[PDB]
Amino acid sequence: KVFGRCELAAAMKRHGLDNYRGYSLGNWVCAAKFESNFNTQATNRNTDGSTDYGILQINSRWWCNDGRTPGSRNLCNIPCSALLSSDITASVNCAKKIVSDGNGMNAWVAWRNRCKGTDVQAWIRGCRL
Repeated sequence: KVFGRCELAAAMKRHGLDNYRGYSLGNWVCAAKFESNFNTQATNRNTDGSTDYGILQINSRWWCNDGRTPGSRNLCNIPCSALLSSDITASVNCAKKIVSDGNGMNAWVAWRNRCKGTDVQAWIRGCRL
């Protein structure tokens, strides 16, 4: 599924992401835009044998089990495939653990490269939240 910008913002606010750990909704919508372009099916294979899954591109090496990642840990206790659902619940709950893992949103390289320090409020423009 491909979320519209405001449709995703609403869904994220609904799952408690706005201001979570001090990160405004704009930050999350922006991270999702550059990590997967709002595509819940997005997957990126890495050269280290791991794969990033879903709307927030969660990595299989530590957060989910895809059964094909060497020395992988399943800290979110879920199959990576559940992160490819049209329902973002799984991704959000897992993301909530990642953002609290000692690096803030720096855990998402796309957020760091394209959202950090910018006027992230713009990503919520036109949204009736």
